[PDB]
Amino acid sequence: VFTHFGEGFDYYDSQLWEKADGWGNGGVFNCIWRAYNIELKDGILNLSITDDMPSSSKPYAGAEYRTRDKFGYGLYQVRMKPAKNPGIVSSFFTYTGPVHGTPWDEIDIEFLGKDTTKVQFNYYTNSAGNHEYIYDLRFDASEDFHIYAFNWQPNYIAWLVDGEEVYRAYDDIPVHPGKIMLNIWPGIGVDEWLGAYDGKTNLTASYDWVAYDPI
Ligand SMILES: [Ca+2]
Repeated sequence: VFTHFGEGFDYYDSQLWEKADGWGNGGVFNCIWRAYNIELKDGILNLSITDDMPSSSKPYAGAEYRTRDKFGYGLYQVRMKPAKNPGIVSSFFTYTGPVHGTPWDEIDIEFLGKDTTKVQFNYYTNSAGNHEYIYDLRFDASEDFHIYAFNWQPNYIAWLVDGEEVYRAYDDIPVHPGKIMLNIWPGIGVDEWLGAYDGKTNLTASYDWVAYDPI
């Protein structure tokens, strides 16, 4: 049963959100997620990359903040300001995966820190990705908060920036409802895509609010 969802990041409510803590995604993600790199202050969600704890398997600690609940077709909106640095990604995306008994379906707004005048849109449907599209913003997303969105329908996904649609994709669209997830992370083995990360300290992607409306 999907219903309006609104989140202002005023307070952490463990029934609604989950601070990812003590696992990483592996592969190209060169960090473990730490609940301590999530901060809610003055109504802004701050997700940071820092140096990880001494006994971590990775050099860096990221943050990922994720809804308890899952969401279906409709309009997903974020008001956010990604981080700028080579070799990192600041994200708003939906995700479900084999662990939850479904195919890996996911829809992505990724800000490649190497160049925050661009956004990357992408989606995975039954694990099949390779739908990358880089949209030129003609502003620097790292300097101010802006509103990014996708409207996910059975037959397409539309992405939008500051209220206007800028890209639509038709091919093999995701099916299974997913959690909303926000993250920031440094990459490894992907110098071509992200640039090399340079260990620059205390990068923060900030998020003013998120909304979902079943339409
Ligand atoms: Ca807010």
